[PDB]
Amino acid sequence: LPHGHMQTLIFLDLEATGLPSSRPEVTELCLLAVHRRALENTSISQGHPPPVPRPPRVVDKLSLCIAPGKACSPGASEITGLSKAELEVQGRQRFDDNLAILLRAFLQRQPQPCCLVAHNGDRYDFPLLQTELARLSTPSPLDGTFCVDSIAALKALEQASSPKSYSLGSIYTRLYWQAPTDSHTAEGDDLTLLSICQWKPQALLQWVDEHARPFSTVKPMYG
Amino acid sequence: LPHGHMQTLIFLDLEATGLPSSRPEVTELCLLAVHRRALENTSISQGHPPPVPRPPRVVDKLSLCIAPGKACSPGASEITGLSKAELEVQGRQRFDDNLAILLRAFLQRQPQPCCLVAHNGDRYDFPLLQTELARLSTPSPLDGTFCVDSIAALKALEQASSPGSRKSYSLGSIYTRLYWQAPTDSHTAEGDDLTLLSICQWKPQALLQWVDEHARPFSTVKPMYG
DNA sequence: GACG
DNA sequence: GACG
Ligand SMILES: [Ca+2]
Ligand SMILES: [Ca+2]
Ligand SMILES: [Ca+2]
Ligand SMILES: [Ca+2]
Repeated sequence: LPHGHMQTLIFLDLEATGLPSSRPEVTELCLLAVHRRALENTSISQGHPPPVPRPPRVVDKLSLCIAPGKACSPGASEITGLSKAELEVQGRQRFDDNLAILLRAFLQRQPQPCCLVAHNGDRYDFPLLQTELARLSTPSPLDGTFCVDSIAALKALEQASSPKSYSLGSIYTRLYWQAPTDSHTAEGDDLTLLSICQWKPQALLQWVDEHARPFSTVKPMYG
Repeated sequence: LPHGHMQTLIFLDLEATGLPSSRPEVTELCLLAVHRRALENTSISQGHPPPVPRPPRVVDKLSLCIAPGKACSPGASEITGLSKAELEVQGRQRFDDNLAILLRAFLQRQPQPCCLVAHNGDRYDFPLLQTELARLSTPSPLDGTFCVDSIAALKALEQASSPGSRKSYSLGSIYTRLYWQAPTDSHTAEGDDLTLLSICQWKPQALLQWVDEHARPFSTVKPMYG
């Protein structure tokens, strides 16, 4: 274990103005902080297919809408139900120093070490979040936090279970034979991610501990 | 209007170790911050009964579990699904200065003025939160914030809708009267905060009007205990 | 009452 | 791939 046992997993999901090729900006951020004990206490899914796991009783949640500096791409606005104009009309603030202070205080309430988990996080959420934080004078709140990509995790878990798309929805439906709800809301998709990570909680925690890496090593999506 | 038009309503719900006579401590806190426009964006249904309204798309959320400094009362533990032992196994921190810093930073993201809305808040959540903040070595982040009790609000809205002494204004009683459905996730902070949001979305314009007329400073809320 |  |  490169960094010991992770005591908190923080499921991260972002909405944004678009895809990496577009130099996107964040428009919504959700964190679900779950203690490793809560994950390892998830009851063993029985049946075929198993029911969607119940979220743990104890889950710290932070869900925020964020005004971007540029317009949302048409597809992004359609699927997320957000737009720059409506966010501004409702007085949503930019990704700013106060937000970094907020994140710091929320992270500080979680037992360490702590590991972010995001779906395709290594190619999307982590680099994007690194870019957003790099714009601020405030030192990054994530410099002591770890991260892993849940696509890699589920590939490993599924591989061990049965020696295929790994999109969030494809996995959820494969595991549970249900359709994800509130797709492309940061909280809806974060909850779906939590559910897939609860499919085999012990195995997931084991993989996370083995593959956690410092968020400080994530390269910004763009400069 | 005593304090202008409220730009954000923050629906507040707490779970705690017990009821007032027990000098309770907070074990869970949820804030749902909704811009006044967002409440107004609620689609108007003309069904009878109307369907439970969708929450607005834009709603900032903060939901936190908090370890108390004494055991939960057995009744509170059963009702809430929380216990000091389980909060502690899961590494929850106390209601401390960092929590106030977190609350302060969250409140700053909301367009001002903000008005807290809690069900029986005048007799429970507001005095309890005032008590918890008063223990800290950091300034309360609520001295520039306003508050109202949704029991008074719904009594007023229901009376105006059908010109009340013979009914309950408990959270679930109102919800069922308006929507003919049972509330879900009762006695979780977020679950009941969402139920409260739904009852406040029943008649959004009338609710906002009443809130503007009755908002009072949180700084004037007397602590539950000292 | 109504809040846990 | 898969992320909005
Ligand atoms: Ca995502
Ligand atoms: Ca998403
Ligand atoms: Ca309550
Ligand atoms: Ca409650």
